[PDB]
Amino acid sequence: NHDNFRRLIKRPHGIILVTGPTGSGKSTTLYAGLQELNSSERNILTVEDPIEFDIDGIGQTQVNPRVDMTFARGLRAILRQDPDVVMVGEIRDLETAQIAVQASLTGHLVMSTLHTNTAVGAVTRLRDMGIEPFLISSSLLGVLAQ
Amino acid sequence: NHDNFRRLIKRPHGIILVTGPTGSGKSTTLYAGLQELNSSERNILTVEDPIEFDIDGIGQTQVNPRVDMTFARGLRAILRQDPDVVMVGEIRDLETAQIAVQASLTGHLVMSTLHTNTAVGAVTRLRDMGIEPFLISSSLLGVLAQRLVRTLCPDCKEPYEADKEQRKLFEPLILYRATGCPKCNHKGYRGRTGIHELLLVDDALQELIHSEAGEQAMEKHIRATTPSIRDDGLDKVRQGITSLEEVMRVTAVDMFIKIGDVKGESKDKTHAEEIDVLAWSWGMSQSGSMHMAGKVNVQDLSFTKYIDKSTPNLMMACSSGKHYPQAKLTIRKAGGENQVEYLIITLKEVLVSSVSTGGSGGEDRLTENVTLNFAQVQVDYQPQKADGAKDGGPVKYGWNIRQNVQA
Amino acid sequence: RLVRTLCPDCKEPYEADKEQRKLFEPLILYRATGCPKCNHKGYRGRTGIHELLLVDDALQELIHSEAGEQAMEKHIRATTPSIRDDGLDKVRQGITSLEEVMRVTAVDMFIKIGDVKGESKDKTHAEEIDVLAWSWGMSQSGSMHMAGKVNVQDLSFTKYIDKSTPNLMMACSSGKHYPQAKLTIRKAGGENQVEYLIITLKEVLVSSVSTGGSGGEDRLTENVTLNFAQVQVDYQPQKADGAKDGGPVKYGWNIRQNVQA
Repeated sequence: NHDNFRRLIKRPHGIILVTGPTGSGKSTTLYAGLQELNSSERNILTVEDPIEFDIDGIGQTQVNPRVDMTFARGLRAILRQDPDVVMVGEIRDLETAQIAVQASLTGHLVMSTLHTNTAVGAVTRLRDMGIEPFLISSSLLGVLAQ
Repeated sequence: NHDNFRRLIKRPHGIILVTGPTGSGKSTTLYAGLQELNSSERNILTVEDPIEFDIDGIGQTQVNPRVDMTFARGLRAILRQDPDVVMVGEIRDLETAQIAVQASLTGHLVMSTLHTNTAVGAVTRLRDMGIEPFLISSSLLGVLAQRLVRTLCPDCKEPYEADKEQRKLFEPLILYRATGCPKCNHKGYRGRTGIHELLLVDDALQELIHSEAGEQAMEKHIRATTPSIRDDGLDKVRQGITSLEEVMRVTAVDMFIKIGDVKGESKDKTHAEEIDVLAWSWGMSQSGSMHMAGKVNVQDLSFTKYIDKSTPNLMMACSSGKHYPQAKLTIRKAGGENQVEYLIITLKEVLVSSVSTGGSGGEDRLTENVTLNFAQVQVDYQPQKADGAKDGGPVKYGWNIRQNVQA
Repeated sequence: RLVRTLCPDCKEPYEADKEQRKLFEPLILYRATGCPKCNHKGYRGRTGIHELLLVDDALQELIHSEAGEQAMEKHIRATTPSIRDDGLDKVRQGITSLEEVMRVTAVDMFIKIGDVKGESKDKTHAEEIDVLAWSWGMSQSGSMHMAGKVNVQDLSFTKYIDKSTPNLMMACSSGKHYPQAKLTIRKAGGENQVEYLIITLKEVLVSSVSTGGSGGEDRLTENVTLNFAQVQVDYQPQKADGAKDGGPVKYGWNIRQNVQA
C-alpha cells in the first residue's frame, strides 16, 4: 500500500483523494505524503482550514474568513506561485473542485479529501457536485478509503 | 504545416483548436497565429485566463473572478463588439463551447484549445461535453495536436547508426545522441522546438463526425491524409534537431456458408463472397431402442439467408438435381475475423433439397430458407479457455450417411 | 426562431449525404460560401421559422389532468409540425442552410399481370398492382443418400382490393391464362433506385383469390396465387455505394417441359 501510494503521489500531475468519515486520520495520511515528497526539487504549497501543524520546508496558507480568503480563492492564488504539488484541505463545493480539476490537467499534482464512505464514494461525490463525468477519468489517479 | 495553418486561420469563419498536454506551447502557437492575422482590416479580440502577454493592435480581456467575469460571459460579451476573429483561452465546459459553436456558425472565426492527447481527442472532447455530433462537422475547420521537443545542442551531439528496432520506426542512417558538456551544461540539450500534427477537416471528415464512425475509423482515414505527430518528430531526428529519445517520451456470432464455388454477397474480410447465414437448424435420431439394434437418421441441414446473387444458382441446383462436391457451414464468435471459428460443419456430395423464398412490404432485406441433403458430414468444434485462447485442438465428428459408417 | 437567409447570388448546390437525408431522386441542398455581396459570409438578411401550438379539445384535457411534457409532446407531434420541420422545408426551397436550422434548433414492390391495370401511384410502375407481401418456393425430391424432380410452388402475393380485383376473379373463374406476369422488387428510395429482383412469369393462371376485410381496416387487402408454365428470376447485385455490380444473375426454368430456360 505504501509503495503504491508512493508512486501515485510522485506522479507529475493528477488528483489523489483520501476519503472516509470524521476522525479517520486523513490529514495525518496527507501530512505523511507531503513530508515524503518534501524535497528541495519541488515546490509544495497547501490551503487548509485550519492548518493541523507546521511542516518545515512546505508553504501552508490558512483559510481566513476575515478577508474572505476561501478554499477556492486560496487554491486560485496558490496556482499563481508556480507550484509542482498542491494540497487542498478538502473540496467541499463545485467551485473548489473545478479549480482542482483544472490544476490537475495543467501540470500540477493535486491532493485533497472528501467525506465519503467508500473509495467509489469519492468518484461518486465528484460526479454529484457537477464535475463532467469525463474530467474525473482524465485527472483522477486514485482514491484512498481510510 | 505553416501554409496549411495560414489558410485555416485566414478563413472567414469556423473553429480551430490546438491540443496536447500541459506545457506543449499552445498559447505560443495561438499568439503567433493572431500576430499573423493582426491587420488593420480585421477586428481581433480575446478572452484569456490569464493574458500571457500583450499583442499591440489586438484587444485582450482577462477572466476576472471578482466581478464573475468568466470565459462564457467574456466570450458572450466579445461577440457584441462586432468581431471578425475571436480567441478563447480554452473551452473547459459545455456552456463556453456552445457559445463558440454558435460564434463559428454566425460568421466569426473562433480559436481555442483543449487538453487532449491527440488531434482526434479534440473532436472527441467536444462530443463528450455535449455538443451535438453534427455541430462539430459544420463548424470545425481543423485541429493542431502539438508537442515540444528539446533541441540537441549543435556543439556537442554524438553521431550514431540506428539499430534494427530504431530503423523500423522510420544506406548509413545516422541519428544523434544527447551527451553533455559546458555549453551543453551539462545535459544533452539547450532550447526547444515544436512538433505538430495538423488535422484538416475536409468533406470526408465532415461525414465521419456526423455519422459517428468513431476514433478508430476516423484515425484510419486521418493517417491516409495527414502525417502523424511522431512522423513530424522523426523528420527532425533525421535533420539532426532532436533525439529519438525526446520524440518517443512526448509521443452475436458471425455465421457463413460456402456451397461449392457458388458466390454470395458477404462483406466479411476472411469469408468474402460467401453466403451470410442468419439462422440454421440440424439434428438426427437413433431408432435403436435399448428396451429390447437400430439406425441413425440424419436430417437435412436447414439455414436462412438473404436473397443474394447465389439465389438463382441454388434454385438451379435444386431443379436440375446436381450436387456440389463440398459445402462448409462456418460459425464464429462475436468480435470479427480474428475471432475463433469455433464450429465448422463440412458437408460432402451436397444437394439443394429445397428453397423457400418470399417477402413482405415492410422488410428492407428479403430472406429465404434453404435445406441441404448430403452423403457425408463432418463437424469440427474448437474449444476455448476463459481468456479466449484455443484449449488444445478441435475434436472431430465424421459420419458417412450413404454407407452408414464412421468417417 | 430566426434563420439567416442564403444569399441567392452565391450559394453552392450539393447533394445531401445519408445522415442528412435521414433528417428530411436527387435531393440538392445549398451551402454557405462567401463573396462580395455575400460580404463575405454565406448569408444576407433573415427569415422566421415557426411552430404554432393550437390548443384544441384534446390539449385542454392534457393541461387539466397534468399528462406532462412528454405525453403532451407526443400528442403535439401528431397534429402540429415541429420547429425543425418548418426549417427543413425552407432548406428544400433554398432559403437557408441545414447548418443554420440545426444551430437554432422498406422495399417497393409491384406486379403487372398481363395487361390488367391496378391502382399504383408509382411514377415508373404506373397503373400496376401494389404488392404488400409475397412468398414463393421450390423443392427437389432427389437424394444423395442413394434422381428426383423439382416441384415449383405457385407464387403467392398480397394486394389491396383495387380495380384489378374483378379481373383476377374472372381469370380464376374462367381459367384463362395471361401471356406474362412480372413481379418487380426495388430498393427503398424511389423510382430511380435499383430494381434488384425481378421475377418474370409466362403463361400465368390465377390459381386462387382470397379476399375479405375487418371493421377496423381503412384499406382492405387480399391474397392472390399464380400458377405458371415458365419462370425467370433476375437478381441485380449492388456495390457499397449503391451502383450496379456487373450484370444481373439469371435463373430460368421451364416447369411444363422440366428443362432450363
